[PDB]
Amino acid sequence: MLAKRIIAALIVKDGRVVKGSNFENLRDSGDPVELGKFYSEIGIDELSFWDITASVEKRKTMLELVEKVAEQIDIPFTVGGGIHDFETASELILRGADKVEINTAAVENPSLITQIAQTFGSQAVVVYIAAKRVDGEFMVFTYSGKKNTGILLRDWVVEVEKRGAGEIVLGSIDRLGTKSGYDTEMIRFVRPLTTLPIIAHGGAGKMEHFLEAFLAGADAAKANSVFHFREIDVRELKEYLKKHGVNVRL
Repeated sequence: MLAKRIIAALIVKDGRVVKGSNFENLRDSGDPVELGKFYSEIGIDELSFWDITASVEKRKTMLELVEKVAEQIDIPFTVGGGIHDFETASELILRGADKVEINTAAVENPSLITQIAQTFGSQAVVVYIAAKRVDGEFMVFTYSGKKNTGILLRDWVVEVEKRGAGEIVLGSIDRLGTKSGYDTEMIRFVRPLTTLPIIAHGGAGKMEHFLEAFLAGADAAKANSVFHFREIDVRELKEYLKKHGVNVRL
């Protein structure tokens, strides 16, 4: 096992952190660049930016975001979504992003994974897999949970690795937003199907959820509002995890 990673996820729109931040020490607590800079200073391992701008502004806003973030931070960052083709992924990586996160366009064109990997390496290619239980099967969902693709999680995972992806963000639509814990059953289901790093996403509410997700086989854990609304202190979380046997970077 490589050291576990703790990832702060920021939802951004029109250059702003959606829903903001409770950090009163910051000049603009809704500024994604200063928010991410703060995170890198207090021990977050990577950032993840997820843009929900509506084009015509999207493309320019996302490039501008990555340009500004890369000015200010030293730690790895990922950008997504609405990433639909190689040209879009490529400009974002070139402008400063370490990795891109793709979901819907990867499901609809799995060779998109391979096109990007062929130029930027597998490590630059994160596949976000959103899944949910449907009649007792884990099914893959696209379009921000709007579409049941009818594809089994089991099959998609294996395919994603085969096409050349470097990491899988495993999102549980069953736990997303709930603060009730990571979907450790989903993680344990995926763990033996792939040699790729698995990032848990969806469900974080307290520090113990992270320990549970790492026991399940996650390589990393991503969270949003528990960090921004300061329900979990990043330093406390890492101390907590190290205390209980987790190999985290301190």
